[PDB]
Amino acid sequence: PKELLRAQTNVILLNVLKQGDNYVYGIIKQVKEASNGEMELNEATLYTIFDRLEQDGIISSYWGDEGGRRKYYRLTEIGHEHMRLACESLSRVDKIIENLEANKK
Ligand SMILES: *CC(=O)Nc1ccc2sc3ccccc3c(=O)c2c1
Repeated sequence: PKELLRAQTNVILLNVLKQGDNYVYGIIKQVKEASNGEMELNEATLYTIFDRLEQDGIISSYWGDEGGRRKYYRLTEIGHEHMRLACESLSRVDKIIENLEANKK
């Protein structure tokens, strides 16, 4: 349903941040270019997501230099562990699926 895909939006949003702090206009078109023009994100959509992650302490926000105000987001410490738990969660279920295709023939 929808909470597999929202579980996938965070894991890639958690990775344009893993590789340098960034703002949204940049994050937005950094995932559009990463998506060959297929994953177009909204400003309002991204913000609600980052607010939740920021409340849960998965990312934090700070300001830039000048000029004009500009909110930047960075991967926090416990956001680093989550990103690799979702990674170690692939390591199991990806061999579990093949072992199930093996326990037949
Ligand atoms: C590090 C790593 O392997 N991370 C990773 C790769 C691919 C996926 S696919 C996916 C799809 C839908 C929801 C979640 C989801 C993942 O957590 C990962 C994680």
